[PDB]
Amino acid sequence: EYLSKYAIDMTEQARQGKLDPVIGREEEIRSTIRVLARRIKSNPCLIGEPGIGKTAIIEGVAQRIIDDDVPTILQGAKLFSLDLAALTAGAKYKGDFEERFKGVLKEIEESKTLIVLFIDEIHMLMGNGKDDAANILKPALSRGQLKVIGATTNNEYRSIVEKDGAFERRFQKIEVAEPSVRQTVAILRGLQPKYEIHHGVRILDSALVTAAQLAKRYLPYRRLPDSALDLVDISCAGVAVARDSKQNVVDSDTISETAARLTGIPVKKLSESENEKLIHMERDLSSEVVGQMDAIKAVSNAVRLSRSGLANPRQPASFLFLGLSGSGKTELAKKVAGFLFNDEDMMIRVDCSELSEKYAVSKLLGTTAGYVGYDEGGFLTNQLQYKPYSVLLFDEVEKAHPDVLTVMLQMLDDGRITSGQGKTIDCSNCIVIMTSNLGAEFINSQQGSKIQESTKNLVMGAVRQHFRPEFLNRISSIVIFNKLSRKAIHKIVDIRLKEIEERFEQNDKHYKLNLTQEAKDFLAKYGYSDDMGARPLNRLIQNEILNKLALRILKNEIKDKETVNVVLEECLEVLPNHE
Amino acid sequence: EYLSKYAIDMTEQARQGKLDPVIGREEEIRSTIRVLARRIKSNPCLIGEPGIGKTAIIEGVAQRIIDDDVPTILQGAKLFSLDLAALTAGAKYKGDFEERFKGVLKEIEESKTLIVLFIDEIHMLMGNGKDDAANILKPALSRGQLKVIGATTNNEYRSIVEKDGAFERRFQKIEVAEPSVRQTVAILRGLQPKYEIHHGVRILDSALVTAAQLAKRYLPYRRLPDSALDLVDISCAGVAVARDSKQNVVDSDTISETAARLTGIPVKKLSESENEKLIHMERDLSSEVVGQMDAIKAVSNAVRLSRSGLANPRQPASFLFLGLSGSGKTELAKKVAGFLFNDEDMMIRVDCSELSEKYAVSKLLTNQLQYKPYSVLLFDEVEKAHPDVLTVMLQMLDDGRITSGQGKTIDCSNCIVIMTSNLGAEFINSQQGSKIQESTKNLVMGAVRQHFRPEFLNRISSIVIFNKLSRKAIHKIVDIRLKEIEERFEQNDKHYKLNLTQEAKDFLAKYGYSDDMGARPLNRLIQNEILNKLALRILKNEIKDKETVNVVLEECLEVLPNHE
Amino acid sequence: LDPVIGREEEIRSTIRVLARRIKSNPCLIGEPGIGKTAIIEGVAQRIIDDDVPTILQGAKLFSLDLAALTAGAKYKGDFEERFKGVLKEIEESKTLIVLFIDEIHMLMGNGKDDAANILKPALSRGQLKVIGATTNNEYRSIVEKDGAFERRFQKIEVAEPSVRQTVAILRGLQPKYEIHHG
Ligand SMILES: Nc1ncnc2c1ncn2[C@@H]1O[C@H](COP(=O)(O)OP(=O)(O)OP(O)(O)=S)[C@@H](O)[C@H]1O
Ligand SMILES: Nc1ncnc2c1ncn2[C@@H]1O[C@H](COP(=O)(O)OP(=O)(O)OP(O)(O)=S)[C@@H](O)[C@H]1O
Ligand SMILES: Nc1ncnc2c1ncn2[C@@H]1O[C@H](COP(=O)(O)OP(=O)(O)OP(O)(O)=S)[C@@H](O)[C@H]1O
Ligand SMILES: Nc1ncnc2c1ncn2[C@@H]1O[C@H](COP(=O)(O)OP(=O)(O)OP(O)(O)=S)[C@@H](O)[C@H]1O
Ligand SMILES: Nc1ncnc2c1ncn2[C@@H]1O[C@H](COP(=O)(O)OP(=O)(O)OP(O)(O)=S)[C@@H](O)[C@H]1O
Repeated sequence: EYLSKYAIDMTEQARQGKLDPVIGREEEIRSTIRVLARRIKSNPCLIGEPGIGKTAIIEGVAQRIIDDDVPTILQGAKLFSLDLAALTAGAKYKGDFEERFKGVLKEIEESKTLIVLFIDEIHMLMGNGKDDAANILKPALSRGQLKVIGATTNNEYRSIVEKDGAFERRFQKIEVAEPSVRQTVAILRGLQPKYEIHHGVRILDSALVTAAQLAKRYLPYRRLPDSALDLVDISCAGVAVARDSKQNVVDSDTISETAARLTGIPVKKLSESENEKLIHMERDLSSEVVGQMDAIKAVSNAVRLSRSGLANPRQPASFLFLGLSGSGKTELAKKVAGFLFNDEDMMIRVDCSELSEKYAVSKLLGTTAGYVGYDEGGFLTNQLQYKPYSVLLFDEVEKAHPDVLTVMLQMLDDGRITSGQGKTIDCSNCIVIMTSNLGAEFINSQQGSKIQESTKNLVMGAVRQHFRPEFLNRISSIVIFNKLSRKAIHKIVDIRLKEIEERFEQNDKHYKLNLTQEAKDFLAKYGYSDDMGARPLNRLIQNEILNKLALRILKNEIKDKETVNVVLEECLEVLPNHE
Repeated sequence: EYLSKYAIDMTEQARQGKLDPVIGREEEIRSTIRVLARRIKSNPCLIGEPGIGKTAIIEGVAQRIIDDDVPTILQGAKLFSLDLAALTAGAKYKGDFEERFKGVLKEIEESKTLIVLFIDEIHMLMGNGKDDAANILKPALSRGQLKVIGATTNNEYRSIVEKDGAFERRFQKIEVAEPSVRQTVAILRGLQPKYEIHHGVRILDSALVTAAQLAKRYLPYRRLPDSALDLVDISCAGVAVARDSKQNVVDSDTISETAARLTGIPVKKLSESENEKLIHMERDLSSEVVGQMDAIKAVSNAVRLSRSGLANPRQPASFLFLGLSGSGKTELAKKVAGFLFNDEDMMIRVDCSELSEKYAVSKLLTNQLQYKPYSVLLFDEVEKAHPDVLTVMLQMLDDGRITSGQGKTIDCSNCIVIMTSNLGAEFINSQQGSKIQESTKNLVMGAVRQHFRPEFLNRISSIVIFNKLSRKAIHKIVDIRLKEIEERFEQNDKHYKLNLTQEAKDFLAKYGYSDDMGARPLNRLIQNEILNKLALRILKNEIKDKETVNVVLEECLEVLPNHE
Repeated sequence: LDPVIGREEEIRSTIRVLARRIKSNPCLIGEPGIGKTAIIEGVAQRIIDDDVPTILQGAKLFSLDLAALTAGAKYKGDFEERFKGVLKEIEESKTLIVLFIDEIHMLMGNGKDDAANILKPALSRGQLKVIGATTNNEYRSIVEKDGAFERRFQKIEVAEPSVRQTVAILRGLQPKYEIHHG
């Protein structure tokens, strides 16, 4: 009775009502059955990603058996899901595994009606060229009943075929696609009463919907039927636990809180409508960055067109970050990544100074099958492949060899980008920011904080002259970045100093600073320039403040409630008297 | 009732007050409960690293069961731990624990309230495998029975799911955090009277505090619930032992001395001079490696910021050193280990220049960090390292989180990481005077960025560029090498003096020190004109001991009266 | 037994571990040829010299053979009859008896099974304190083969002595060589 130890009797579970209802797989079920109905090599295989409901297909078939919706020869069939891990774990000895596996094969061959197996990843039986995978579902499989329903990740299917041949002759492919968000919801709806019964809760129909939507957007590593169900089952658990600790599985709140825990994203104010309207990109970016904030509005306009659904779905929003050096080029770009995609980590930096004709494109997209390195994607596709909500920020684009720019422009128009290995990535949901300081030299004329037309058309003039015009025509907008007012520097300094307080995670220590005018002016004066940005402010704080503090901490000259010493250079004051 | 011998009613033990309160750990416990409440992937597993506090979590769970702070679906459930030891210890012959084990599960499955089992050693599924790889969990779970709370460390968990994907459908990966030292102290305070009773030694509250501080400082790869408690139990044993030999209290410094003697490293002997030398690290180092004032400054600042707790907390002192050969790139790395941990050996070599992921994964991810947790890691030619190496380095740079073994994290933010590259040599070799000059240094960063993404450059505490090792430095270096040569003489008879030491120095700097090889030529010239000639005079029995060296032009060894 | 030289702390710590409650059961772990047996020999001498804490003052230390099991399996289960005999006797009444196991990896048996009750119920209760020792590499083998031993035994890494310390050792043993060799 080896099947009683190594396999799950799916048929009896079906009979007992222990299997989930199956939604959206009728044809996969029919196909699985169709193959099983065959006389010879009746061995279908469910090929596709883990988490897409492949078990559901099997469970579906098991139910068909129970309800007698099965072809004659299969009506009396019993299904067993064979656990290959259980069979091999702890095997050690020469023929330990071999005996167990043969054991279940014999039980199948030995009279007890038709038994069909479900294999927990058929590719695991590749072996070291068979040999070690012996007779494990080999030739008997082709004729002597022993019908097997296999399953595998498609990539591994390919490997078992290429490294075996006979396997291909023995199995029939059935490909299984991942459900769409809507279909996912249909699945969730079919299963809704099972969750309500198990948890003892009420599930809003809309909860099922928002779970599926969040599943796609924030937990992409999982398949939709996997993720959405986890969101539902977890929220329901959440409600049951919290409720009972001292039933409304709310579509907004319980789904969001669960997602927050699973995604590492606070349950923010960022409802889709706020994001679509970008109300807060203006408000938050206005707070996060300084200078002429109307540049934000220009960006927001492009974004809203894509958010409205009116934009061509294949044309990612993009703009040219054209302007003054020192203006927080990457600060803004990171902050818009921050707000727009709800994470600064979405930013990808691409260095376009490193782009000679001979290799430029391959450096960004990766070299091809054969040449030095297969680290496909270099800078672009190897990040885009994981972060579809990323931002591509390109430094010094004006120096890029034109072929790169051509690839980039194609990446914007019907914006599917393919790596050097032929891996299509697709940039449709990405925001692209090309950047250039080409015109910074005109802005540097210092004609007030706001760029006047008298320089604006020199800044953009140079760009229009420099790039062949389609460069600009294929970009949603060109946004011009203005000069900081002295007050802008003061705000940056205040922000940075606050960052230092946070730097001190060990918040037993912090600054009071004092000299909030004199030290602030020392610092701000040293950083108030178009060719500086905060680079010197950062350096002064790292050195004149923190390295000097380290000396004072080490000498017990400073303990906490820390203050600054300015002679105008800068160091910190002694608080405890050399203790 | 096999369970009367093999199932421990953790719930009842909590009811009777047999289990300890646990530091606010409840937040994680609530996630355990939520998982048990689930329909799908209903078996949580407590996953972490030694000192995880796994049992403590379970004890907390048991207390919640007593409070019945659970969902209706889990309500009234009892938590029973399995006596895996007795079940298998009594396995006189094949089939004995197998039937007892299954017996217990079958009894657990019926009548005696809903039961969730706690299964420590969950990796046993891959050990007591074969039939048991299923019997232990699967058939029961296939009936909706036997919900369990499993537990193990990251190494095991990963191997379980890698070997058996069933666990990704049957279990939830409940990661467990290291507690705050404040929580650790709370643990220690709760245990304080137990320790007093155990040893007859009172523990000073500030001793409980320092144990947490010390443990985190010297054992980055062990969690506080293990290591801080060891410091207290060791120190208490220490005091008891001292008293057994000849108030009976553990002081903070008792524990400090324990840590020092326990590890051989004076973890808390932060004498004023420990901090003052840091103030003077740039000064002291300039006599250990010569000059290179800008490089030793970069190091000193990073170390001073790390030691003082000012460096971004997620940034171990860490450097990428650029320079020409003979610059002292290696020597500084060693002198930093010398200076900071009182031993130049407090470093770990990694052959980055020879890495490829297929093997780098085992060649790098090893146990050296378990023996020298404060070391200066020496990664040679990281520039040509496989991206896998570099990727793990990003994990390392982010608070020392080096992945090791089967998934064990080091967290050595108290270690120093030194990486080397010659990438910047492209412009360092401009040799524009002495100190790296304007333009050259910018070009160097341009060179650095050829292989070092912002991913590294904005995590490393400093990219450090060595200067042309100048003639001024050479005069001081010569003094060091001449000293070294005497030190080198393991055979005591080879004792010498340098006549005209200054002229020897002149020759070493003048006909030795190539501008392009740093101090290399000093080592070579001494050998070329001094040691070579000595070897002959030694073999010719001209020189025995207290020999001296002269200078002509051509170094001139003296000749002693015939060898004695 | 040669008069252990220089291992002052190692002995103190070995004993302190016996004095500890948590993982109160030390093993000397390290490179082969550094004196780990010498340290335990040192413990025996220190007990004899009455330079030890009262908890092991007058204690008796024994080195247990393979023969505890390898006396002969003739009679399946005799391995346990003998090992249990010994474990009981060691715990049995006669002041503190301390067990020395040289190359503790032998206790692993052929992958558990044969290991039977070797120190299983003993370690489980903090009884029969054992001072063990093994090659660092074997230590790692034990951690994988048994696991429980790592959770019960205290790991004490023992370092190689310096050249100067080595000279002190040689000096201390010098008369044994001079006498033996003439
Ligand atoms: N279409 C569906 N009908 C019924 N149940 C579903 C459906 N999709 C998902 N589920 C449930 O959600 C899970 C999806 O799991 P699957 O993708 O079948 O797991 P799997 O097929 O074993 O892949 P792995 O390798 O075990 S993740 C199942 O365990 C079902 O409980
Ligand atoms: N307009 C701004 N808003 C917010 N922060 C700014 C702004 N301008 C400069 N900064 C600061 O300057 C730093 C960001 O500089 P980056 O954008 O990387 O460099 P840059 O300012 O674009 O020009 P370069 O080429 O580095 S001089 C951050 O530390 C910001 O705090
Ligand atoms: N946070 C805590 N609060 C109260 N008691 C604790 C706490 N942490 C640990 N303890 C006590 O110390 C022990 C916890 O040890 P375990 O969790 O079994 O060891 P561990 O943390 O699992 O290390 P591993 O992984 O088994 S080597 C228990 O005996 C608890 O009573
Ligand atoms: N600043 C210095 N002070 C004293 N000795 C030095 C100094 N710089 C170099 N040396 C000598 O240079 C020798 C070896 O130099 P290293 O620093 O190893 O060469 P390097 O610069 O590290 O090049 P790599 O990449 O490590 S071969 C040492 O053994 C010292 O004798
Ligand atoms: N510190 C010491 N004092 C006295 N004798 C020592 C010392 N260190 C080593 N020895 C002698 O040198 C040998 C080292 O023996 P051991 O301690 O067994 O070696 P080990 O470290 O046990 O490696 P194994 O496992 O026994 S091969 C012994 O024969 C000791 O007599």
